[PDB]
Amino acid sequence: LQTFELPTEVTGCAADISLGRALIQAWQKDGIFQIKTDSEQDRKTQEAMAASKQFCKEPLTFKSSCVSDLTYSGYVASGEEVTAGKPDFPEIFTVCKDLSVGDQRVKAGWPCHGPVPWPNNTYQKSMKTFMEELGLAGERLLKLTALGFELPINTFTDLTRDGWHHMRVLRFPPQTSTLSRGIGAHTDYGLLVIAAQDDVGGLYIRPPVEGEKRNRNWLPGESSAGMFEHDEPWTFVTPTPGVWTVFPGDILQFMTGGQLLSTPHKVKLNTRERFACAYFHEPNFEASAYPLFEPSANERIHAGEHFTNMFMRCYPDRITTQRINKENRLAH
Ligand SMILES: O=C(O)CCC(=O)C(=O)O
Ligand SMILES: [Mn+2]
Repeated sequence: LQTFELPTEVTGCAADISLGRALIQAWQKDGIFQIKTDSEQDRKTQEAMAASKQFCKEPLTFKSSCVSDLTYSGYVASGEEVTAGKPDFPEIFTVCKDLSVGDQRVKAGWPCHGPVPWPNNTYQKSMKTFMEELGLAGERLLKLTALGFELPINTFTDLTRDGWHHMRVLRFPPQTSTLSRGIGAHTDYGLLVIAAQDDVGGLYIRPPVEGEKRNRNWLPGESSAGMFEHDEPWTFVTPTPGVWTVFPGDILQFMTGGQLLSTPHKVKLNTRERFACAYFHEPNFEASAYPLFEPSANERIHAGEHFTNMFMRCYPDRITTQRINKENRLAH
C-alpha cells in the first residue's frame, strides 16, 4: 500500500495539490492508503488502545452499564448466541459527540445527542485526545482531496463544522472462542474512515474493480452489506507500525459522483484477540451533502437522518432506540 506523510497545515501550495492528486490516485487504484503517524499521533493511538484493553478486562456487568438512552455511545456485546466453550464475542464501545444535558440539542431531545457513558475519566481523556488528532487528520485529508479535484481548498469546511464524527473502539475474540465469524463485507457511511489496529491482523478491503457495479449505500434500497464477500479480490491490510489507514466512505462516493468509491471491508477473526479503532469523519448532523461536480443537481443526502436510522436498525433493542420510539424523536 502507499504510505504518505501529511503536512500539518494544508495551505494550497503546489506540494499540497500534488499530494492531493496522489491521494486520489491511490484511492482509485487501491481503495486505501496509509498515513504516517507523528510521535504524538502514535502515542495517543497507543494510549487509546491501552485504555480499550483495560476496559475489556472489566466484568460484563460493569461494561454493560456503559449505556445511555440519549446517545448510541457506549458498550455493546455483539451477537445473540453463545455455547459452552464458545462464550466469547466481539465487543464495541462507540464514541459519538459528547454532549451533556446542558447542551441545547440534548435539551431539545434531538435523536442521538447525549453524553458518552465513559467507563472512567482516563478512558475519556485518552479517547478525546485521540479523536481530536483523528479529526485534524480528517480535515487535512479533505482539504487535500478538494485540491486534488481542483476544487476550492475549503470545499468541505462548512459541511464538517462541528461534524458528527464518531468512532468504534473494537475488540475481536479469537476464532476458537466464539460463534461469531467477525464482520462481514460492508461499507461505512461517512466522508472518510481512519483506522488503527494492533499487530494481530484481520482487516481486508476490496479495491476498485474495473467494471464492477457497486451499490450506493447511502440509499436505503442499495445496502452494500454482504456484497462481494466471497468474490475476489480482497486485500489484506497487513498490520504496520506507525500508520493509520484511510479509505473513502459512502458520503464521499456520493459527493464525488463515484470518482471515489466507498471501500468495502470485512474483518476475519484470528487465533488471538484483536484490538482496532475505526474513526468516521462526518458532516454536521444537520448538514446535507451535495454533488461536487454536478452543480445543477438538486439531490442531497442528510447526514443526521441516515445516522439515526442506521443506529436504530443496528441496535433495535437498545434503550436509546426505545426512547427514540417512545418520544418520536425522528420528528426533529
Ligand atoms: O476492525 C477493523 O479494523 C475495522 C472495523 C470496522 O470496519 C467498523 O467498525 O466499521
Ligand atoms: Mn466498517
